[PDB]
Amino acid sequence: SVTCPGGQSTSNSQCCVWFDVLDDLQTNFYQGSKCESPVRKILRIVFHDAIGFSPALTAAGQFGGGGADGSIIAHSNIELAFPANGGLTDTIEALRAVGINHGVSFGDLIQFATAVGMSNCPGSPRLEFLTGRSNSSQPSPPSLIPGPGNTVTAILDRMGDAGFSPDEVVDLLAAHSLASQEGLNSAIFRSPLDSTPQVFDTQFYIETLLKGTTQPGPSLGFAEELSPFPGEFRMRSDALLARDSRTACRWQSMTSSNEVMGQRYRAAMAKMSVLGFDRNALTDCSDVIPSAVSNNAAPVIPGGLTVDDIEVSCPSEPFPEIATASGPLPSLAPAP
Ligand code: HEM
Ligand SMILES: *[C@@H]1O[C@H](CO)[C@@H](O[C@@H]2O[C@H](CO)[C@@H](O)[C@H](O)[C@H]2NC(C)=O)[C@H](O)[C@H]1NC(C)=O
Ligand SMILES: *[C@H]1O[C@H](CO)[C@@H](O)[C@H](O)[C@@H]1O
Ligand SMILES: [Ca+2]
Ligand SMILES: [Ca+2]
Repeated sequence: SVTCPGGQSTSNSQCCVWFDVLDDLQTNFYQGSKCESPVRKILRIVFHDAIGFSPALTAAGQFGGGGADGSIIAHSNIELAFPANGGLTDTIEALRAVGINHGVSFGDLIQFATAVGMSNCPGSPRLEFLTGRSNSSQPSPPSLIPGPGNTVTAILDRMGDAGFSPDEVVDLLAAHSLASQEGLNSAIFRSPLDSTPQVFDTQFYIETLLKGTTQPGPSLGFAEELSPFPGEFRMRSDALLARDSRTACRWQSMTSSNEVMGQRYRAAMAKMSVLGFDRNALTDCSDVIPSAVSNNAAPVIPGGLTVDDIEVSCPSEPFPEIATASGPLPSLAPAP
């Protein structure tokens, strides 16, 4: 309906500012619309911004956090001291400058950059993008971000408080399809969590279910578990969630369908994106977000492993027919 200055057509004039943010992010933050470390850092940031939201604290007479309020940027001094917020400052500062330059709220910007960054990763769904979150925030309370050494009970309890069911926890973890670690084991920097850290696919769910056989680094880092092949890192929380009776069937159901995984992730991310906000008070600028290039690769069990190497953990459902590959085991290069 509306036409922005750049002859960009859109639903609402509140979207027009986001085209400039798109161009800037794609050129600079994303270094030419790539799916590399900046997107992965932004996914940590979107989660860690949003999850600073705790109805249980509010019920206990305390500030529980404002959710997707950009507090991780506005109050980065406080929040980047939290255990789970390491390795983010450089990204946060990039975001800070974009937000100030274009005059958009920090919480909107994080959500936007997430949608934009996902759009650079093959196979991603089109994440919703809503604009209008206040730029005002208070610091997140501490201790609201699930950590990789937490038990499943702890993770589900925390995520549940924030508002997510166990299924949605699993669904949100599709982001570990585009993932590495840098801070858990310094010896294998950017060791990916799945064999395709630049493709938004089901490989993460498949590979976390493989028998842990491999120590990818010379020693173990924090919350590290054996992985199924060289170069791949496995964090304890993912290992446990793949196998826990409360999450294992959803986890297994992710494995064979990129398209169901993407829908579920999109939905969960939409929910996370408005923790602390009324989505009905925001403006839908989802049309600013382009579609990602499609991923034509099929789910696979890598490296000559078979379903026998999958620790099938959903006791009521057969493991999906997933193609195998030739051996030998791969060695994952560091995520770019
Ligand atoms: C459910 C609990 C979760 C836990 C315990 C967890 C834990 C972690 C840890 C410890 C890392 C490694 C960070 C580093 O050392 O560099 C990681 C990476 C990552 N996480 Fe999660 N995470 C969880 C959920 C999520 C969610 C919901 C998202 C976003 C929707 C997310 C997105 C990412 C991404 C994209 C990376 C890769 C970062 C990189 O490659 O630099 N995680 N996560
Ligand atoms: C969002 O609020 C933050 C403050 O929490 C504003 O950030 C400050 O912006 C001033 C003016 O540009 C900079 O000098 C400070 O460095 C910024 N502080 C921090 C902590 O980032 C930001 O300008 C506000 N954004 C909008 C659109 O109003
Ligand atoms: C196998 O090879 C990859 C590099 O090609 C490494 O990243 C991995 O740690 C293992 O050496
Ligand atoms: Ca926040
Ligand atoms: Ca992947």
